[PDB]
Amino acid sequence: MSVNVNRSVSDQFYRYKMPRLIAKVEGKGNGIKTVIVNMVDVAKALNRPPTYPTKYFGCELGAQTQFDVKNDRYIVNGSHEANKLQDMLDGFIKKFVLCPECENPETDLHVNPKKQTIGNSCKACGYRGMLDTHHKLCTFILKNPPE
RNA sequence: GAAGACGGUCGAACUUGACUAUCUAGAGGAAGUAAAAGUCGUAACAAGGUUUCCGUAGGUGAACCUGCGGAAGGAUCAUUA
Repeated sequence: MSVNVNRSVSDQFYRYKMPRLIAKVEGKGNGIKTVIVNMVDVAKALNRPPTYPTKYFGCELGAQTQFDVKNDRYIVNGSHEANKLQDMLDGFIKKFVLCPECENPETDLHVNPKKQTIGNSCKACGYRGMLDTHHKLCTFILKNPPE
C-alpha cells in the first residue's frame, strides 16, 4: 500500500504522496508501548527531523514519547493501535502546513531560536506568516531548531 | 355680501445626515456543568516517600518544577557554663 500525504483531499492526482506508517504494540498492561517502525523514512519523505512528527502525537494524545540513538526506536507510550492514530494521521499537515487560501501543503519553516519566533512560508500561492501561539508544538521547535 | 389672493401664527406629515434603546441572525474561536466500565501519569491526604500553604516572576504533554520574601493552619509550647 501507499497513500496521499493528507486524506482531507480525495483526488487521485494530488501533488503529495508517501509510504504507509506502521507501528508495533509491545509489552503488557500498566507498561505498554507503541513503537513507530517507518518513522525515519516518513520524516525523510516529509522533509522534517523525526522528533517533530513523533512529538506531535504525544501533544494531541496526552502521552509520553521516547527517542534513542542506541537502538533507533521512536516510541509513543501506551497502546495506540488502528484508529487511535489512523483517524488523525493527517494532523501533522492538517494543523500546521495547509495554506488557508488553498489546500496545497508545499510549505517550509525557518526558526529564530534567539528571538522566540517560527517563520512559515507556502510555495503554492505565496502565503507567509508564523505558527500559532495557542498550538502545542511551538515550545518544542524553538528548543530543537532544524538541520 | 360669496369665491379668491399677499402677510402672520399654531402645526400634522414628508426628505436628508447623525445619535441612541430593545429584540434577533451568524463563518470561525474559546470556556463551563451533567454522565462514570475511555487514555498517559501519580500532584494532595500518615515526615504521602523533596513537610504543606501565601505573594511575585520565569519554565514545561499534563498533573506541576525552580528562584526571592512570609505563615504554622508543623513533624518542635522544652535543651541545660
